[PDB]
Amino acid sequence: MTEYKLVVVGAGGVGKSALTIQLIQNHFVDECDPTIEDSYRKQVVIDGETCLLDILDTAGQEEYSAMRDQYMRTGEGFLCVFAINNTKSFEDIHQYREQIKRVKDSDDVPMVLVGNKSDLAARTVESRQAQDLARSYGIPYIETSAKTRQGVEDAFYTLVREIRQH
Ligand SMILES: Nc1nc2c(ncn2[C@@H]2O[C@H](COP(=O)(O)OP(=O)(O)OP(=O)(O)O)[C@@H](O)[C@H]2O)c(=O)[nH]1
Ligand SMILES: *CC(=O)N(C)CCN(C)c1ccc([N+](=O)[O-])c2nonc12
Ligand SMILES: [Mg+2]
Ligand SMILES: [Mg+2]
Repeated sequence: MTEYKLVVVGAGGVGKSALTIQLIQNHFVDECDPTIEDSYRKQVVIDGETCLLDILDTAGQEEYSAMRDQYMRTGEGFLCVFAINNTKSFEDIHQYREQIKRVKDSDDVPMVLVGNKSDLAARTVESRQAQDLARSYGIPYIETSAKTRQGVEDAFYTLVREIRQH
């Protein structure tokens, strides 16, 4: 079957697991769990194509490492998540982008930028600037909430469309 190898990357606590679980299982998580690596697999339909998603939900570390590389290098497409009320997580996106490019040894890797927690008010990252970030990178930008599920299919399905198009 047509599989898409996705990887969910970004700083600790931005909602990587909540996004993924909301997509695998259609409910919201909210518990104290210092993720590590855990992969999900579900057969879904995207634009009339039956396919499998194989999703690696990474740990939010503050140290790079070979082990993380060992996990990441399997991926085809990367969902780069920050939280819109966490400015440091937004600044980190540059380091992930760089990290992903080096790990895949390529200049153009399928990638989408996600700004999660859209249900929360008093944002600290304006949409305009994140959109501008993605555009300066030449990639799509999607906003999302693991809580309300708004945008969550759009973010993951836009990444598969980036995988198909590279
Ligand atoms: N309100 C709201 N809370 C969210 C959202 N996404 C995640 N959270 C909460 O934010 C916290 C962190 O979510 P996680 O999914 O554990 O974050 P993570 O990126 O996997 O963190 P690490 O695994 O440690 O790297 C939890 O309390 C979640 O319930 C969201 O869209 N809205
Ligand atoms: C639920 C949980 O995270 N713990 C029991 C770990 C210990 N606590 C309470 C903890 C760890 C790390 C950080 N942090 O640096 O982000 C915490 N911030 O508030 N409590 C933290
Ligand atoms: Mg997690
Ligand atoms: Mg590209």
